[PDB]
Amino acid sequence: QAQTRDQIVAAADELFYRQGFAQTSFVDISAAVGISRGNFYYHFKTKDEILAEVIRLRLARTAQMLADWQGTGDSPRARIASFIDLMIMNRAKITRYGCPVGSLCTELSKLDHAAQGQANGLFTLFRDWLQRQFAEAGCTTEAPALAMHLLARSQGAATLAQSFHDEGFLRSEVADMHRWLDNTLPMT
Amino acid sequence: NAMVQAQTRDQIVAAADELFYRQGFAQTSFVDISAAVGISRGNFYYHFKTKDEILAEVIRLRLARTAQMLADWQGTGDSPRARIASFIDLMIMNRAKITRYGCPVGSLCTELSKLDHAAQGQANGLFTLFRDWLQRQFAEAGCTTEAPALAMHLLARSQGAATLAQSFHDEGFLRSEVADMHRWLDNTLPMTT
Repeated sequence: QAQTRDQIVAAADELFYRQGFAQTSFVDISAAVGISRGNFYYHFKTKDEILAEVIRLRLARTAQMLADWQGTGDSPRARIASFIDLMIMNRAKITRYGCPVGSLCTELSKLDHAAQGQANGLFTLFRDWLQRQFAEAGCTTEAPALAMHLLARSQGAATLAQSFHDEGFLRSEVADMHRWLDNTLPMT
Repeated sequence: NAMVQAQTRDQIVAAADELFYRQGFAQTSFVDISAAVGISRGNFYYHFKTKDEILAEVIRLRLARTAQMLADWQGTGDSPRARIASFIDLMIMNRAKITRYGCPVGSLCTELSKLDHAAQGQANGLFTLFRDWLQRQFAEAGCTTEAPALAMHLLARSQGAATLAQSFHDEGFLRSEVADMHRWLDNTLPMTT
């Protein structure tokens, strides 16, 4: 009953991504890890409380991940194709469950939830990072709008992808993404 | 009632159509809808008995309101270009509503998907009304071969704009995207006067 708070945040994260936030319950979450009514209520009291920590968690899964992209990638366009190809990477989960960030922010946005701002920082995250890549890659002056555009590109791809249950399209789209990203960058 | 219960149903379906979009499907309760029609717990259940029943007709009403909206984009249209334009500019016109509640079409679709709900493919027929239409406007414009491919990317472009504009609450980004789509189209459409 100490650091195992971090453990229930894990299960609620997966649950919120796979199930949606409003439709996941304590029973759901408490069953995942394995706890009773009192063993659970200890660490947690309200759903919104659990959601706070997952959004914290997610922001780590997202900047640290965005690290490994800066890592493996040894150039600008490299570190940014790491983003466009995460979609190819998680094509199965995206076509069934949608984008983790998008599906969360749009859900929180509809509900009119207090935390939409916190959730949207995962978008802000990716954004500021693609904004550095663009800077470093060739168009420092246009980086901001190219950030918002591509970010948007990917969400439209994941959106029709999930709804049409169409993994192919995700591929169609990521091709268009790459091609467009050609007529964009400079040679280095 | 007589032929009028026909329009008593509509009254619940009409009411629900608005809430579903403003609140979410899951979120919208029977009490939300009866309160909104202001009728006996009596009359309501005569017409409808589950949330699922109500959603089924709310989607048929949408599929109806939709294909009829796509009609005005053909009667007032005279050029496939003119008639694709209609599809980009709904975002500008509805920028406000889209900025707050999202694309009416994509928002329901991702909820039903995330909900693993049964009305999924049905809500998706809304997307197909957009797709197939854009397809024949692209063709009639002289992009026949590629018409099914451009319709979906154009469709995609709208959902990207709507998702980020909603998440960020930013009509400015919605505005920047639409204008960018209009340039997209023109630069993709082989011309003809």
